[PDB]
Amino acid sequence: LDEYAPEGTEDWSDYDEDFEYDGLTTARYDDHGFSPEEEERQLREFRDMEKEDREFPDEIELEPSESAIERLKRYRGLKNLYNCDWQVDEKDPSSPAEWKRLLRIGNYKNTKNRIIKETKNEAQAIAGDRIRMFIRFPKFLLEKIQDPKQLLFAVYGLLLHEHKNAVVNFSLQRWEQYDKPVPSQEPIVVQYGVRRYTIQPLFSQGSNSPNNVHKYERFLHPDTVSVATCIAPVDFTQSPAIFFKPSPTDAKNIELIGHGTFLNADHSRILAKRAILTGHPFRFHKTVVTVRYMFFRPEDVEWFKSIPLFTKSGRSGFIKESLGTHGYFKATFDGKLSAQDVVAMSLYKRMWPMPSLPWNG
Repeated sequence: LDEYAPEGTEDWSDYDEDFEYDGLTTARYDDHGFSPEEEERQLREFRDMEKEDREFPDEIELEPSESAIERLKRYRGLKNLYNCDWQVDEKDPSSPAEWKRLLRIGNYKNTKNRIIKETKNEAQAIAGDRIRMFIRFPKFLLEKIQDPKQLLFAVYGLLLHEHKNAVVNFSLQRWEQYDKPVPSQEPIVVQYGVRRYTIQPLFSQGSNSPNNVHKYERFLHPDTVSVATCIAPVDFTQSPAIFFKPSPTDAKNIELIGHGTFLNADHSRILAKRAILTGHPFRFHKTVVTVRYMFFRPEDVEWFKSIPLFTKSGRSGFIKESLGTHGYFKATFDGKLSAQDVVAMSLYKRMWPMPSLPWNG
């Protein structure tokens, strides 16, 4: 009866990447480079920020007093999200310690099927039987037990290793006739199988990746089915999963945000915190474009030399040198860009799931 098995400590013993970002002169691109009022205000702010995210995906506004290097130091500068060699077993202070303490199952489907036929073979009692169970049980949970003839008391069995936390991925479909937003960091009560757990799930798109790297969605996509990544006890039956929030304001104490099914119990799924820097190209020549309002120090431009530029018209490019001392810099682009286009910079960060707790009442 432990969520974190002692065997999880001896499984993930080989620390591969222990990279220190403090001893870096350039960005990490060495692979390819050189009470009701508070709730109302919070709901309004979340809706406005979701609308801003829909209009502008991941843009960050930089300040003249803001230093880009110190606040953007841990980010990376990879050119392609689905081709780069991301690693899952990196050591990071932002990672939870219980990432060390997880059960790492290799293949979900084969292990799940093996456990299902094991439960076929090792069933001591056959279905449909009048059976007496003596169960170990604490004293305090006795004093909220009611009589079974007035309220249903059902007993549900658990498979092998279902009590143990692991990184799990859920299907997430937006339930109809709620236009209300939901971020990827708020707690949400999730009922799967029979068990209810409070889960703060990371939202991602279910597009397949060769390196199993997926974009972290800040909010739920209102149109397409997303994938919710979290740390939770596993289910080996692929049970449908339901998602809600308890608020006693309604007659029902349920606001039902979504529905779905248990997709996978896989630890290889990481998420990418993407940070975008957007701005207007100042001046245009035949080959060299002088770009304005990226940074405010030329040494920031030097630190951002290797990471490529991209333009929302669909055109890649690179930097050449810092023109002025206010962030003006020369750059080379694939095509000819006007003043109505937006030049932008992409930075990427590792994102880890968070642990979950059971829900009662």
